[PDB]
Amino acid sequence: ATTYGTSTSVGVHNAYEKEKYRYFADALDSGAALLELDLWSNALGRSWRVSHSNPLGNNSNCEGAANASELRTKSRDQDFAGCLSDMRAWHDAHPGHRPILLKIEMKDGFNAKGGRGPAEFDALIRQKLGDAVYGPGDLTGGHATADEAVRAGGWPSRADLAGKFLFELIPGTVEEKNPFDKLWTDVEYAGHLKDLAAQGKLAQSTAFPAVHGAAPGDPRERYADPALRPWFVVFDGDAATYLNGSIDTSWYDTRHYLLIMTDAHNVPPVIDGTHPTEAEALARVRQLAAAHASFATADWYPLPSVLKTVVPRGA
Ligand SMILES: [Cl-]
Repeated sequence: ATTYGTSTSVGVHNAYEKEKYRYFADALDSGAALLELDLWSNALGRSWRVSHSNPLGNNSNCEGAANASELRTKSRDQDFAGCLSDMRAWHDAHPGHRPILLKIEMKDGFNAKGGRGPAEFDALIRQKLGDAVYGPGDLTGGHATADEAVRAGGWPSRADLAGKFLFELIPGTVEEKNPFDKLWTDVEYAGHLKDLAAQGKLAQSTAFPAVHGAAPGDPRERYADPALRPWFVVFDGDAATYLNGSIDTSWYDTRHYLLIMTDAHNVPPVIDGTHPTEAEALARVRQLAAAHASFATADWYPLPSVLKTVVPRGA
């Protein structure tokens, strides 16, 4: 049987977009293993916005359903709390559902000073999803760090993660463009986990920060503070880059780290990001699995059968 660390599965980028999925419920029902959401924390006023582009209100397929009977009924363009409500409603209506990873790009990083930092992020997810989350506290157990835990014992079996949501955080594109040196999402959230762990409060955490940007060796060497490094057990980078010869991807599989490969369609020879043939997409997923991906992501909403695919990771 596979574990969350020994399988390869498929994700949909920007799954909150109405053009892909009329309602977020449709994204949840797609069978995809990974659904990506773009969040903004530094817009004015309350709420985490959900939007591809600079937000004006929100632009999303989330409806803030109160229960499953309300799915596919309400006005959309709801915020992050709205998406989380859809998830809870859908969750309750699908006992034992496949585990789903919500990949969160914090477009503009966190906004601690405005009440939208790591702690508030966790608190909101706890409020909306409660026991349905498998977070760093769950993986880490009695171990000193997430890294120690995952290397020694790996992830639970996929069967055991039935009915669970997981969260991945990456830094955002706007964040990468800041002329100043405000801490990025990755270091900020990893530091939050480190501080929680030191305080004996890792249980209240809700998300795994990822190292974003494919790189050779141990990508966590990019962080000057070695104390932050063992809180990163997820890595997220360009598929073609991972396959270009410069990176030993077996390293991730050996250590049971999750490896998300983005723009899976751009691996040569390129295939369509949205409407490839089923055969093309499946071959691509198998290729990336052999290359030790945990997830292959693209825009393949027209191919739910492919989105549902789960195969052995590596060999
Ligand atoms: Cl594992």
